[PDB]
Amino acid sequence: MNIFEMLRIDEGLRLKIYKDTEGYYTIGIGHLLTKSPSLNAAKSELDKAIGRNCNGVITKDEAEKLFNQDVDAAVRGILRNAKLKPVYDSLDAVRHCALINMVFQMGETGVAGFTNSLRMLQQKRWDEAAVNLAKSRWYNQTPNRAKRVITTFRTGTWDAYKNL
Ligand SMILES: [Cl-]
Ligand SMILES: [Cl-]
Ligand SMILES: [K+]
Ligand code: NA
Repeated sequence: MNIFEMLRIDEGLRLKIYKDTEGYYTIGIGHLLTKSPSLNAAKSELDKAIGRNCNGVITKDEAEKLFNQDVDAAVRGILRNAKLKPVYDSLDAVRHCALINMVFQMGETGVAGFTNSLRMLQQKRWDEAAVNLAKSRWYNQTPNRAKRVITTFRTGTWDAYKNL
């Protein structure tokens, strides 16, 4: 397991524009295109991202290219965020992946709003952090995925993903 395998499980792979769990146009391996309700706006974003006129459809290689960009950018962003970098630096490489997963799903601002959970993680109060992470819109709206991420933070193992 690694971050790519983890997020591939959590996000799936679809080569045609689809709506994510929030109803937003997405493609590939959880590549959010736009929050606009306009399919045409989403198609435009897609073409801009790929560099060709895609008409809503991409190849696996193109999906993987966007996915690597999105992970790379998630990590670079964590490291530039004063609210996230200290907790990230305090963690082991498996728990890094849990934090990158959250940022991938909800964006930096959203994760930086988990102030109390992040403190408990920094403190290595793992069971307490796990309880606190679950007190969230995130856990209510995507409980199975949140449980996997939270187990990863709680245990520092891949137990929630090894078997999928
Ligand atoms: Cl709640
Ligand atoms: Cl879920
Ligand atoms: K295709
Ligand atoms: Na998805």
